[PDB]
Amino acid sequence: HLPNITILATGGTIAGGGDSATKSNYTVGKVGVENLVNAVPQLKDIANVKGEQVVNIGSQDMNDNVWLTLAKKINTDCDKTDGFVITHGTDTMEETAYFLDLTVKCDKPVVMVGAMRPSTSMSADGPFNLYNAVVTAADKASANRGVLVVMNDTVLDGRDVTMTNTTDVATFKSVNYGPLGYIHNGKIDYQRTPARKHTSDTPFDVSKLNELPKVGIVYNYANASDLPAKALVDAGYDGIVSAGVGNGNLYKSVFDTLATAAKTGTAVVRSSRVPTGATTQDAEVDDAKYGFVASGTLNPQKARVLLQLALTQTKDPQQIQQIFNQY
Amino acid sequence: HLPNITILATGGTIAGGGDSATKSNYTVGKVGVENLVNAVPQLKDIANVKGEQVVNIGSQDMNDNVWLTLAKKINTDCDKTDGFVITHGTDTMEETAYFLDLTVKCDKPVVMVGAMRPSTSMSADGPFNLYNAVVTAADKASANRGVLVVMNDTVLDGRDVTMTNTTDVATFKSVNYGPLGYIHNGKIDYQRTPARKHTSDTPFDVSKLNELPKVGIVYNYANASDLPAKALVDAGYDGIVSAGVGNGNLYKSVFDTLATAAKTGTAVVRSSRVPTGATTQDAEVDDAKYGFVASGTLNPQKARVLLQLALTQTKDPQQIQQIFNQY
Amino acid sequence: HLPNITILATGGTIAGGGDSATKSNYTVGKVGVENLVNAVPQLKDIANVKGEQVVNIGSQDMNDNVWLTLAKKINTDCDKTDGFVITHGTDTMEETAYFLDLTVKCDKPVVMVGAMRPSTSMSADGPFNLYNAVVTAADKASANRGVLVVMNDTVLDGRDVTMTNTTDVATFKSVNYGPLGYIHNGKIDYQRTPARKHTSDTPFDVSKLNELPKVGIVYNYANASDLPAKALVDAGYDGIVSAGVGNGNLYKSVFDTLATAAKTGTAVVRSSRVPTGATTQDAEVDDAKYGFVASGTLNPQKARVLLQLALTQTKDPQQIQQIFNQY
Amino acid sequence: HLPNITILATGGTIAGGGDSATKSNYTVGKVGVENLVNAVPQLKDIANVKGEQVVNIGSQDMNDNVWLTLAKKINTDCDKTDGFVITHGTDTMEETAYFLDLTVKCDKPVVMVGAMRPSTSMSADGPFNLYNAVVTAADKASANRGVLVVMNDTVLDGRDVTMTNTTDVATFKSVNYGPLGYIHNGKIDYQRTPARKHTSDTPFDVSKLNELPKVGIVYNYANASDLPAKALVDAGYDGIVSAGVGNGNLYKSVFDTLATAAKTGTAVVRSSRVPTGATTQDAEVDDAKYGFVASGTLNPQKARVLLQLALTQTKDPQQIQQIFNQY
Ligand SMILES: N[C@@H](CC(=O)O)C(=O)O
Ligand SMILES: N[C@@H](CC(=O)O)C(=O)O
Repeated sequence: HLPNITILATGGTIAGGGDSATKSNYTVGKVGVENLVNAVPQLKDIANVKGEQVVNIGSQDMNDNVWLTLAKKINTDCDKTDGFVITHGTDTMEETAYFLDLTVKCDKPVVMVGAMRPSTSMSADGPFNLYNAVVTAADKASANRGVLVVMNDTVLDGRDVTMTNTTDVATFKSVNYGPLGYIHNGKIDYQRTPARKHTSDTPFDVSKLNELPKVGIVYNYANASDLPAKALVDAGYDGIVSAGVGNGNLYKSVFDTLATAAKTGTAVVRSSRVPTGATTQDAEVDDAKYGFVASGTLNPQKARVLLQLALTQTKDPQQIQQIFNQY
Repeated sequence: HLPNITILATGGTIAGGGDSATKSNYTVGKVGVENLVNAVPQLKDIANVKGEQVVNIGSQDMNDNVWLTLAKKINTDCDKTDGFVITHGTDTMEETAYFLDLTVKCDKPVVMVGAMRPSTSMSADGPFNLYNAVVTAADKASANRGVLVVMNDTVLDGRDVTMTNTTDVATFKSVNYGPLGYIHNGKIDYQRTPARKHTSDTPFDVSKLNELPKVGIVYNYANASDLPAKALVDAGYDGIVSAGVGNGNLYKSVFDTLATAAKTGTAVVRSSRVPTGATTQDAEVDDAKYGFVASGTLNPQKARVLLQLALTQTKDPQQIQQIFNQY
Repeated sequence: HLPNITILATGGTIAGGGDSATKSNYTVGKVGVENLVNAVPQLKDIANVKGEQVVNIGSQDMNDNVWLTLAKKINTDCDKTDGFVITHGTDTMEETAYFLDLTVKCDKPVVMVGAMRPSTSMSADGPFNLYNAVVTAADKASANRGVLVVMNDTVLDGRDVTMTNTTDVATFKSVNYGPLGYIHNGKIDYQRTPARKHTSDTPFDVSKLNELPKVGIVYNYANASDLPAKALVDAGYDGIVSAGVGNGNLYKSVFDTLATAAKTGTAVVRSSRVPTGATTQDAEVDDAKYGFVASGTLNPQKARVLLQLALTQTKDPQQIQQIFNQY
Repeated sequence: HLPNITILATGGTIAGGGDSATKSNYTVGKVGVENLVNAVPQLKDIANVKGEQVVNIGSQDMNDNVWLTLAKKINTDCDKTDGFVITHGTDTMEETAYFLDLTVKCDKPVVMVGAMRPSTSMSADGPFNLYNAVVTAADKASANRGVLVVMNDTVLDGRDVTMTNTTDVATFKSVNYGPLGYIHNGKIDYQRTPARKHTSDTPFDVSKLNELPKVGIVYNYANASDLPAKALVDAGYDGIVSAGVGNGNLYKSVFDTLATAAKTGTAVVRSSRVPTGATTQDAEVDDAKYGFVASGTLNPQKARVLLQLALTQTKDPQQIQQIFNQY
């Protein structure tokens, strides 16, 4: 009758609690996986669920080590289950989802979910999000779509999905290309699938890696200090992502530091602090002249994911641009 | 019998050009204020326009010296004109508009305007933008609303307005509280005004300042380096704004560096990389314990503006939090 | 000492139920106001609540009689309570809210609330919505803002608020002018108030009315039948609202019928089926010539509310247009 | 070595003019196809353009006869050109686009385009809109995606695309599933394609039809008259689409009239006035019990298109539901 679904838990508000149902204060990742699952008894109606705790952190402390652990656990356990759900904080779910989207080689459903309200709160969103994530992970139509995020009755691809609001339960949106499908009464009408290459159609293989190249992010604004970019350069960072103003534009002092870094081997990706649309070529910056790479619709944090992985294969800026055009 | 409107030009793509109407490439600041005005002769039908070129730069290079020049100029010439229009780049127009919103003591109309397509482009947006900006600055109903941005037939308050898309003509949106008015056929239906204190209702007086407090911005993401934050501390920054994940949260190592900076005198404001919603008190971070200030709906670059101005009066976190609750 | 808040219950999904927490099927009309109050014991911490069941219906069956009951009851009982919450279906909440916004003379807080998920749903939104609505009604800052809708942690004015999505908990938005305030941890930051005249600043007085003028709505689209329009004219309707295409345009057949209906004393308002933006004058329809009124930002169902009240005082198109310009 | 592109002109503002650059008044369908092409000399860099005038109307007067003309012309001429662009009014572009999406059996690019500003107006959108539409028609990657709409640098599928704002140049959005691609510097990065069946994958064949089944639309609101519904049933309409309240709900007297109509043969689809989201099954309305069909994400004007074409083939409500599940 029912699919075997593995829940890999990482913490987040979905496993987090406070002293009151009406007070906003909470602490993240106190609740273990077994307690989350038992708190939604209806999951037994749609899946045989096995829970495993990988870590128990707030996703604001998410890191490369947890990413390597998840990618390897999924790639190892692919043939032992029918699909995966990862419980995770909201704050960096959009980064973990895109990392997994590029490094998981299982094309069974892999679904991430979180909660914007603590499990102890009035009208807690976590129970029904988990229910719907398992509905998604259990649906054979979810296979081959890449890694997914299921939040607020919506299935979102891992590349485009991002947090649009600090607090709203409806915060996760695919702000450039839209969602893949909507969940109603336990059924999904998929109308889209991401054309960017994911999972088994990428060359990225972290099976034998215990660390990732070092990539930092710098912000642009009026009168922006070069000290952030200089500090990453002085530490020998492999790459730097610019959170540019407008269409990936650089403050004078930041342009100058990043131009000199790119000349000496630092991979430099222009992204934007602006929440939708592409950082394009052919605007005000001659990328080929400086050795810069344009991020396209990848926001800074998503550009960092792809750049880190691109640096596992190449330091050539032409080849990194080709990777930013395909993944 | 028409109003006297002064145009203060600072450059931007509105004044910019490329070598083809169809290709996207361009350079800012190729067109001076007199050519810009003369190219829109319909302005003569609604105002008597005088143009002064204040600077000629891309707004990616906007800085404190241009802010101080603009505030002092508008404050000095308030009694000589009926209204102001400031032509500016799009990329940091939301920063400049908020600075002027807090330091301009002239409650006559002050309206900022730019363009997403260069002046040479097919279907250039600059002309009708500039026209709508003068309509707005000529409308007696625009006075006392604080500094405004006029873009795509819409009147936006300087505090909430932000660039939502890298390339779209419709990019400027007041994403939290909505616009003030819509322009149709040179008439505005104003249904809103900003409740936060602006212009003559703020204590910020830059009339005798030649420099502003040093405030930098650090980005949060998975595995974030503390190095950028350490570099700003080590340089003696007066303040640091954090572009937090989710509801203004910080990666572990950034948290530890900013907690220590706040303890030892650095002003620290938690904002969010998330494009809409407040960074709130009473969530995961005990602000009162660390001496941190929560930015509310101010995005990192806007939080920087207010923190620079707060630091001209106080270094006390309870008093900076009061400022972030009123302006 | 906690404020006295009266809940006037009308039914809705918030008082709706189905057979299962996970199945989407539900019914309304079954569940009493004391059950909603019991789902939210935390109410006792913020107010002295008294519940009255006025009717128990799905708001898809909302009607003139319920509106008149509600306005008269709020106006009679104003000096007996400190604020009102109205529990109501989602589907026509934007119509009731605007009727009450025009007809209520009580300037104490009047807050409507519903739920997008039935009370029986996993992660039901009704409990926290109702809590936040009582917060809003208890907030002295909520007085003098007109009639409010509180949904998904957001305070929305009764004029601009509309249901944007069929199923999403985040459906309610003030799509043209934006919300008034956001609610976090039981506190509101109000940054806006509606400039259009409401409540005690309107001349609409239904205290002695037992019915309202008959006003119907016709839809425009390719090849539209004039029959719906001709049926309302033939039944001697007092007014017709057109849900126009684009900027309130009319299919040729519908134009002809409405042009005739206006000449024989039917009031005709052009609104739009487009969900945001004004139906303007000075576009493709000469309203003055035909005796039509342009709805501005009022959508068809909101235009019907103001037209019905306009017709309690005048049948003159110029006077109705002025009313559509002020309320 | 350029593609041959045929422009089929139907009228619209994009061919429309007013008495000034600066007043909003205009009349639609003045200029001819040859004047439109000559305004955009740049088209010669990207295509060999041939224009034909099919009609010269405001799209507010679009009708079944124009739709049958357009479908047959495209189907006959498919082998004579590399791609089609259709110039059209904005108001009903979303209807013609979906009709052609179901009935066109040419899988070469078919692209619709319009303009929200008059050709004579300052910063007219029409010229760069046509340029971009010809870019899209000439892109071999546009084939096999169904009939497209190109507006504001965006490629939108003919099923989801809708006019979201009355006046904004950015009005056209695919509000449920998002755009297919974005156009920058005359290039398109496609990242999506519609999964719903279109063009050569639909059984709809209009090649021999001179008429379409009669399908009318009724609007729901508080106190809705049943008289529009009764007028269509008395005229012996083949189908009726309900613009329902919320999730496709009906006012009681409309429900009763349409339940009776459905039992006696009339095909009834529940759609929604709400601008986004699906009208679902398994909510408050037992569709199978009344013989009703749920429209899904199809809005009322889009639901009419598909119900007209379904009625060319079947009047069985079960089979019509299957059609609403597949196209
Ligand atoms: N800070 C928490 C927030 C939550 O999950 O809503 C996290 O990302 O783990
Ligand atoms: N009424 C015009 C509107 C426009 O095209 O902007 C039309 O659809 O023909």
